[PDB]
Amino acid sequence: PFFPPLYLGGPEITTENCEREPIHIPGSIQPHGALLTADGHSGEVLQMSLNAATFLGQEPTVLRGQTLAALLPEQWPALQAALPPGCPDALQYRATLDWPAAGHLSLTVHRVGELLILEFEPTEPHALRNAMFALESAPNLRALAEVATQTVRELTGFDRVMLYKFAPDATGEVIAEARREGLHAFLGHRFPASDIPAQARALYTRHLLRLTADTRAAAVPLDPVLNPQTNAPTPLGGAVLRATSPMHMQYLRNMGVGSSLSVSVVVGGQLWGLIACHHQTPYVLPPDLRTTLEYLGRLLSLQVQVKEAADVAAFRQSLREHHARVALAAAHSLSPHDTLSDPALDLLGLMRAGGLILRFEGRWQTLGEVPPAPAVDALLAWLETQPGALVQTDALGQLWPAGADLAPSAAGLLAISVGEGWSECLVWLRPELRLEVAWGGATPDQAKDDLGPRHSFDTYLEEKRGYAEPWHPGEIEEAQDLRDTLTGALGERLSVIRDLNRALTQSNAEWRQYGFVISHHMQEPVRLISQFAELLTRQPRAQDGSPDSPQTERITGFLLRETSRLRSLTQDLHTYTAL
Amino acid sequence: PFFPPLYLGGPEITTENCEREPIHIPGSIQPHGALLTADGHSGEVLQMSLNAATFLGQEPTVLRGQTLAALLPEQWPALQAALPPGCPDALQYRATLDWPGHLSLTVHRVGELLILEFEPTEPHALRNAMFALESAPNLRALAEVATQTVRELTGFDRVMLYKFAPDATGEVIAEARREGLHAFLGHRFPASDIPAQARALYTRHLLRLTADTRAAAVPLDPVLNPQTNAPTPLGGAVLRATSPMHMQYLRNMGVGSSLSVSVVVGGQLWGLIACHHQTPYVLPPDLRTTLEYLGRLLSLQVQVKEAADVAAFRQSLREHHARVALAAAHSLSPHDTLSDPALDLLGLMRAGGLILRFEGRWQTLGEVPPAPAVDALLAWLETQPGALVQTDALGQLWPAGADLAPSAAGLLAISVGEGWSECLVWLRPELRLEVAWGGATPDQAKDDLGPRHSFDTYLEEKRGYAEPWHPGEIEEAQDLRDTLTGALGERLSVIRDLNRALTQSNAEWRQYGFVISHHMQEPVRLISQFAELLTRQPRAQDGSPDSPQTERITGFLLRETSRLRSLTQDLHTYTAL
Ligand SMILES: C=CC1=C(C)/C(=C/C2=[NH+]C(=C\c3[nH]c(/C=C4\NC(=O)[C@@H](C)\C4=C/C)c(C)c3CCC(=O)O)/C(CCC(=O)O)=C2C)NC1=O
Ligand SMILES: C=CC1=C(C)/C(=C/C2=[NH+]C(=C\c3[nH]c(/C=C4\NC(=O)[C@@H](C)\C4=C/C)c(C)c3CCC(=O)O)/C(CCC(=O)O)=C2C)NC1=O
Repeated sequence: PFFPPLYLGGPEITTENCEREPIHIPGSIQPHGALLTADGHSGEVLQMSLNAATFLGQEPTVLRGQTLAALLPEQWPALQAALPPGCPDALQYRATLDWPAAGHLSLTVHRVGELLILEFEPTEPHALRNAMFALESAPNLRALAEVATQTVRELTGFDRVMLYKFAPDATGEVIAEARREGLHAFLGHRFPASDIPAQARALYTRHLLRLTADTRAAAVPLDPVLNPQTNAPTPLGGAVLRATSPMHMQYLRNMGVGSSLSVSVVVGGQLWGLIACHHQTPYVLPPDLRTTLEYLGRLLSLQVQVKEAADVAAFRQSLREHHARVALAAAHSLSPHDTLSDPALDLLGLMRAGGLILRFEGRWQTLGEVPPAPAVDALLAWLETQPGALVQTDALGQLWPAGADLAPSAAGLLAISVGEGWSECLVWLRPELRLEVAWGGATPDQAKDDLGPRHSFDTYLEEKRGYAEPWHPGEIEEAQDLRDTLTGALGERLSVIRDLNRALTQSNAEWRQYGFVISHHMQEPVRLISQFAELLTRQPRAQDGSPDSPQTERITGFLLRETSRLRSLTQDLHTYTAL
Repeated sequence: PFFPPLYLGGPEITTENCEREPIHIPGSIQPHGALLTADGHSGEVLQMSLNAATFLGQEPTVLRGQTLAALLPEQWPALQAALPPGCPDALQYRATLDWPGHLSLTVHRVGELLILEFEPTEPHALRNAMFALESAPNLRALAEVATQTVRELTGFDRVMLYKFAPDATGEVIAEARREGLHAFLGHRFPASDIPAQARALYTRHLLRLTADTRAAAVPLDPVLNPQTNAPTPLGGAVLRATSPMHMQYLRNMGVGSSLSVSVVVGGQLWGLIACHHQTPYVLPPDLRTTLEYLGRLLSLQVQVKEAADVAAFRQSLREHHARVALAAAHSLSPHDTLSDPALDLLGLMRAGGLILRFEGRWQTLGEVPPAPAVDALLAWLETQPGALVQTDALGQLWPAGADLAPSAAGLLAISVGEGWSECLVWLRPELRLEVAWGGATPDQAKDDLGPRHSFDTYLEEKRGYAEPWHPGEIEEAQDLRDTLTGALGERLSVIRDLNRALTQSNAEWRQYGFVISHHMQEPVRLISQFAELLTRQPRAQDGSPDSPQTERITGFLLRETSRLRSLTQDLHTYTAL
């Protein structure tokens, strides 16, 4: 949430509270035109710029309290047709006028809710068509970048044109350039995340072009300053004459620039880069030449998509035979440890790494160049806390500070999680390499020291330690193809272990059956002998001749049935053991 | 492989051999310009059109055997700079000339040859059009804004945005026309009308036209290339003469002038912007350029609006997604979580019948076909190679299950894992379908030798068709698939541990089964060896039996009574364990 503006009452903006700044509501314009705000229905003038009286050529008492029907006889009914109520504020309408005083004026109109903004500017071969075909025929991405910068400098006649590109970590890098002879080179120089605040990145995805005609210019405000309808500051998001933030104005003065111009490159609802332009002297570009730039904004935004997709397709043509066998093996494998650790597939050459870690079942077997054993278990605990399905890093020292000492063995890391929860995984490791980064001006740590912008824009060398070979984007697309084959083959790996679990229940069915029957079928004969031991006590106690005394061998003939009981038992005990 | 052309010696083209036709090598041009071919290095003229003598204004003996340095004083060194040797043939160069009226020149390089084309030449429309498309709400709405804008600039009779299905049949999705004319809107068209080599060409080159349908083709002399002794390729030629097949097709339709612009999304042909005019009509080259911007601007804006339609549809089914994904990730029993009518896994996909197959038992829910036919269907899915099967008509793909139409017409299938071991199937019932075909149906396209006469509304009754799947539903389904295959990792982690516990129980059976069996053999021998004592002493007068010692004999079987006492205790414990 941003702070209120200066005219209403707000704090002075420094380096601490830059993220919260009213950029889109300056309440002022740059002095090479005039501004009028009007009702969406009536057409009555509500606000004016102070210089509008001179720029049009009427008294300011006349213009205030006047319908647009008076000013624009032809334009007014055609303007209402183009911009109906309840439309996106990004939609613009442009028309040329014949004003007798000024000569020729170019008019721009857009609708912010229940208000109509108006902007006025002075106005007057096959270049674009030849440029279009030049981009759609460029071989690679670096080559496309070169063709853009050259072409833009030709049309515009600027001092310096450069294609600026954002990293996924929101830090800039100049990737192409074309300059006037006898000047500095800004090529390669990386730049902080602090220079471009986050709300500006939010704006530049919506509106696509802005400029500054003069850096040492004074802002011309509006009267009345606040909107009559809402009693709030008037929004100037889609305004071309939106006055630049006083912060950024100071930044270009120290650089030595008079005129700025940028065009936002947008890929799939995201800010991919900028086409930034500098001029040493104050300079104004005609509106009919700004239009030509806006086509090159949209043409590039399409052509970036194609060339980046052709680079990854070309890289994944070299590693074709090396892919085919790896994918064929890790799909029919039931033993993951004794197929993927085999140095006939060389699963360190596919990803061009030093150390590979394979984790399946519950034993981390090793291959290549790996760190000491206790530190590996410290690393695998850190991956289980990580939420995704793939972990990609070039510097491990920043993400995990405990493993900053493991730099010589493992600096870069690529990780896959087959399944979910990091139970089974694969890890690639790249060794440490010497790294020197050329920062334009100052490093990101030195950006928060000064109260305003930095003075120096020279080449600065920083020694970075804990950095490996950065991963090619083709390798990560390769890796995710491997992941989904190992998770796909998991379906056949469960289909077997269920069948082995079914066979063990059959063996447990035998143990409980034989363990119960034989135990209780033993209890009767052993009681039968012990109850015949009762007979062996009944006879010789009396010591006299019993009526069983003759048939004592028939009594023995009765325990002969009992001897044959244990005889049949001991035979059955050996058979059930054998199974 | 295409047949050789007519001038060299080839067969007459009919409906049978349309797929094999030399389209890109006609050896002729349309007669509203002139053509010159030249060496890539020397600049000597090698071939000419027959009408080039009149169109430029020199004798044809003069022009043949002349350098380009003579003709173009300014252009020649700037032309060589723009097109270096070994460049894509798609790259073009254009320049305006002052010929004593005005000529517009177009040049491109096919290998070791330089093609040249000549054509007669002379506010904020485009800029306002650009912002109109980038502000359209939906895809249908964007289509409307394109057609209107194109008709305004060009002044054509009929403009229509044409769109291909993934099965390569056309459908007109937007239109704008002159008042008092037929409406072609909605009408579907066959795969036969646009051959496959033309679809291969239109991905490379993006614009072509026909200025007159009843025009005679003006050929080249010499007809064959001097360098290679082969026909001269005219792929990237604007004045490439139209195929005699397609020329007949527009005559029966009642069209004089054709123009189309190829829409290209991600290296694929998405659609066309087709234009018709009843009268012969020529468009100036400076107005063709304006169309070519609208070709590229649309190709970007199609991508955005289609992605916003799927994002909007998958906002309604947000709470209905969240619970389903949360349950089918922690589930260990798939059958007794997903068949539960508290998640309603027939409402997510708006279907009649759901089949769940896990372990090896197909439980049913909703409206399902008879039981033996289900096993016939699951055998057909196992032969299918992919990870998702998507169909609206099952009758065409699987002819054996054409009788199962009332229960199952449409099908969506997922394979959790691989090999169709475990799956999910959705089924939609049969619905009445009437399709409006423009002219004739695809079966009636192969009957006639040439093009069809009728272009009127034709009604065909189609049976075996359900509600066609919304593309947002298929993106929803593939999100479910990867959660069920993802949760499979935890489902194996458990069944191994249960397999470890059953080996412990098998270790007990083999231990107790061996020991007790052999430790029983001794006591039973001890009783049988005491039966030996019972044979030795059947009378008291023997050396062993004394009346006091008979209770010590009983004292010896007291050791045997304590044997079975210790046994019966051990028999109850090993039963419990
Ligand atoms: C050599 C390379 C190079 C870089 C790295 C670069 C960055 C850059 N900043 C931009 C915008 C803004 N930056 C800040 C704030 C700060 N600027 C800082 O550096 C510190 C002092 C700071 C705050 C702590 C603000 C308020 C704005 C919005 C201004 C507005 O539109 O009202 C723009 C777009 C403007 C344009 O087109 O030139 C770019 C491209 N300009 C270059 O040409
Ligand atoms: C009302 C809707 C509508 C439809 C459905 C339609 C189709 C269509 N056919 C096209 C192309 C070709 N067709 C054929 C051949 C055949 N044509 C048939 O119908 C049968 C007889 C046949 C072979 C068996 C050939 C050789 C070509 C390549 C021409 C060349 O480049 O030389 C084009 C692009 C041309 C253009 O801009 O008009 C389209 C868009 N034209 C429409 O406006």
